[PDB]
Amino acid sequence: SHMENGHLAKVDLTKKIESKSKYNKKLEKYQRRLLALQQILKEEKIAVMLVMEGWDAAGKGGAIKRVTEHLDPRGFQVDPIGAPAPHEKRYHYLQRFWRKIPQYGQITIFDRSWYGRVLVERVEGFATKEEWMRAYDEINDFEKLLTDDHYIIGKFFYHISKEEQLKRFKDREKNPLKRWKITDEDWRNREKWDEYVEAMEDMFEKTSKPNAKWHIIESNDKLYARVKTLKIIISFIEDYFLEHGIELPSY
Amino acid sequence: SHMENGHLAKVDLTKKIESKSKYNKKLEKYQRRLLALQQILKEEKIAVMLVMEGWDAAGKGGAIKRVTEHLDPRGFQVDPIGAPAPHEKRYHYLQRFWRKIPQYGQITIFDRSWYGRVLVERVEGFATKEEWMRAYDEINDFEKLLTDDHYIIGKFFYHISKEEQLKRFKDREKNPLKRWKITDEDWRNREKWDEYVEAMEDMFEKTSKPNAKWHIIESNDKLYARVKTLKIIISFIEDYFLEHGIELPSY
Amino acid sequence: SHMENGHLAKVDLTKKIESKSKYNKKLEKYQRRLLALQQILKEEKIAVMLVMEGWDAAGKGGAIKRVTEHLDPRGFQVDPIGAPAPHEKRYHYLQRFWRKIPQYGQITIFDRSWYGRVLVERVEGFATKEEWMRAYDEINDFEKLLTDDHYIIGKFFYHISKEEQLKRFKDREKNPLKRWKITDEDWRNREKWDEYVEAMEDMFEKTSKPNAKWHIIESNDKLYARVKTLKIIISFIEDYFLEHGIELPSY
Amino acid sequence: SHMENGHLAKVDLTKKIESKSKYNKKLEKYQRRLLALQQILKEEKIAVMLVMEGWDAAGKGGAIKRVTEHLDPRGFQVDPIGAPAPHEKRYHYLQRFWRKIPQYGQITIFDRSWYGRVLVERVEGFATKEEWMRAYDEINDFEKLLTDDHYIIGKFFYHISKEEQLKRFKDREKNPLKRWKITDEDWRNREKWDEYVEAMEDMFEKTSKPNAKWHIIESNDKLYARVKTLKIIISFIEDYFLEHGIELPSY
Repeated sequence: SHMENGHLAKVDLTKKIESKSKYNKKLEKYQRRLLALQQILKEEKIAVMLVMEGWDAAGKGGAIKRVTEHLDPRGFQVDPIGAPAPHEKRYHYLQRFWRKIPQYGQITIFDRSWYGRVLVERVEGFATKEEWMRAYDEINDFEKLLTDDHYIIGKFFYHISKEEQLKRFKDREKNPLKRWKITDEDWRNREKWDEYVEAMEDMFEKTSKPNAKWHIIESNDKLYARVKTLKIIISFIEDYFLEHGIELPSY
Repeated sequence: SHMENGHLAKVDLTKKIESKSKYNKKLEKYQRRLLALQQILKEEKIAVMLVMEGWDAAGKGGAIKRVTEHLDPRGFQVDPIGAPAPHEKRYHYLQRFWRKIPQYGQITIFDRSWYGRVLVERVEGFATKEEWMRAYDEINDFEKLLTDDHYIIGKFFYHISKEEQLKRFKDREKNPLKRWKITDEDWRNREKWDEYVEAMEDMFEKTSKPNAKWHIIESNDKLYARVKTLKIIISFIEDYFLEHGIELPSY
Repeated sequence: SHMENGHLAKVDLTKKIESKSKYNKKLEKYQRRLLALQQILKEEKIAVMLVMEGWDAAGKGGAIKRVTEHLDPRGFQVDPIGAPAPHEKRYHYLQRFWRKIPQYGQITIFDRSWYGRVLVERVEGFATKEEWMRAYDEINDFEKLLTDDHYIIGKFFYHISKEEQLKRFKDREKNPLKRWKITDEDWRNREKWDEYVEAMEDMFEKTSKPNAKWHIIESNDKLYARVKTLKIIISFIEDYFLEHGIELPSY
Repeated sequence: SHMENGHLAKVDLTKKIESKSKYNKKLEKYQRRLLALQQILKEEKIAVMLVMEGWDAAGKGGAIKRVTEHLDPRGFQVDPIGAPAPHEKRYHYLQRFWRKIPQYGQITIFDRSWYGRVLVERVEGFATKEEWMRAYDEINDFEKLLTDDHYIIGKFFYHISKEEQLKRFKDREKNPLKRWKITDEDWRNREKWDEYVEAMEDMFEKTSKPNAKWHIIESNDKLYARVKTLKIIISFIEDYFLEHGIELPSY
């Protein structure tokens, strides 16, 4: 099929970090670096937008936590994106995202995003064929608007196996503290798994751009995922500084 | 030159309505019609955006007043657009407009607009060459986003002669009630008149689209201007209703 | 009764301005003065809040129009207050007013106000006995907060006879342009007229304060009403300037 | 002195939890309970406001983290309060807090608060004598407004010794990840320590009310502090449910 040579099928899900302590050392290393870059970001009038998509339970929440753990909370916002509330449905679909875009020197992090227009909204049919079919180009224009200006955009997709999802779904059910986090909605979405793959493959084809790359994170192991998120970010910020003459902190 | 066969040079500035009373009758006729359409707008989940550009003193303020005089104030907002305030300069240039776009069933009216990016911002150099050169396509995308959805957009440009501007500038100075309304800024802008023409011609070429037409209103006579504004609006709303199956009120 | 020696019963409804032209001269005189004070307001970090209450059709809308006709629209906002929308009902009742209070140097004008908590909300029972009974002191605290700071507050009540209301209700029905403006709600409220009087008398007793006076405007004649509104405003602004050392423009 | 029999001098700073594991068990116990109450909160149209004040480094940040760790992020906001930004200084001092108050069913958490008007603003003289002297009663009115409605308010003050502060200040300096978190401002404020005590004692006297109690948390040991925060919250929520007939989850 096309799903046999698709992006998600080609992903090596064996990736991992075996030692918990060598994880902690790498995290703290990358956390230090990211904080140093946050100071240069604040001064230099550059805004960062991070988009995080993926399967339910795939560890977007976990990754964001590690990205922001030791950042200054005054310099970042985390925006968790669900279904449009009734007040948002009265405006064009992008209006609610435009209100959340960071000011210069600031980071906004999207737990889900506008990409819902071509995922959940497509598969559940909340958006018509015409709406989701034109939306890829709308989303690209939106990204380019900001990147042609002084925004940096990074997009991450956390990929896990269907079997790993089930293991995590079961653990969220057994733990009382995590029992919110798993709902009938979560199970419904796993049932549509293969429709989602089709939709996610189209998204990687249509909306992976030089100014706004999709990064597919192998996420069966949370440790690898979290550390690779930090690594990719640090890298695309440094690349941006080097390109535009800004001076890096200890590189 | 190109300004000899430009849009603004071809405009017939002699247009007028001689009788004040035949003006009042036409206004009230079109005002009644527009109110009737406002009820259909509210119910039907359609949003209208009006953009008004033009020379200082050209009568945008006057036109808006006649458009909204007998409308329900709960169903429209008038947004007067000046230079970005310090808080707006911290975000991408379109963010402040996205916050002002109408909800469905509502009208927003822009006294100036995003088009400032390719007019004042160009001539005074607040926007670089790259910024204003790419902005025409950005503005077009923005308009099409909304028109591909459920927004109707109408753009009006109020054109007067340089001599008529001077007459109005002088009257605003003599009348104490109108003395705000004329500033050093106004005089500065008249000095750059021919740069503005060049910039306005480019705008009419680049951003006049089937879904979002520029309408050049002959405005040496305020009466004609005001009545032609109402006429054009009524028309493009009715056209939208006819196209999308909605039923008109007494047409 | 108490309504025989009430505030509204004592009001002389014969007040009028006989000559339309002597009205126009007085209006323009007071409009010039108010604009001059608006410049001193902007510079001096003082905010003005105007509250307008009254019967339906009593001319609040008309008065506001004359107050703002020749003011700079960048220095004032007019906020028309209806029943709380669903999104506002999720917060405490004053939260929606706190969002509308003017910044320093600016004027906000309330077409209705928080006073709805002790009028419509009382008579229609949208607010319990406890809620509206404690609300007078809450509203007083709110006013004093702002007046103890750098806000000036003026409150106006437009009083007309029951017979004058009916005449205006009939005219709004016959004129197509004014037919919005009269609804079943308007008729329902006239039926509760005497409950409203009781509620309005309590409000004048409980919430008329030195820092925030109620001004009962005789409004059977729109002309007198409009001109007396401007006169009272000009006066309480000038008084504020004199009290706090600010220098007036041509007094 | 008065500071010898003051609230903060009477506090027993020896309080602690010796075992890290018996801490983890208690935290998870109270975290489970709080989540269960969060579901009843959402359904029942009750809003919670938590205020957290205290010395720099006293563990407000730590406490909030434990309070919210296993809560649904869609049902709470954490608002970190610094000095007013230029845009906030254009409005009355409480306006920025009114924008942050939770909707019904939601929790807002203030890392600092309006109480800055009678602490930092007093000692550094950003607020005049008249301003901070009247502010205690203003703050009380504000709290009572919300408590007379359907808001629950809990206020926490995290108290540590001057010597413990120094130890933490030194640790924040040595750790690169925590080096933001300690600034010249932090050192300046420790120099004014005794002025702060005077100001905090006045605040506990003037603004500790039955509907809005101050809870002085012994915080030399972070573990005790965090667990006592959860305990107090769970308790004042349960008390509110019992008082108003709502049924508790497993009590």
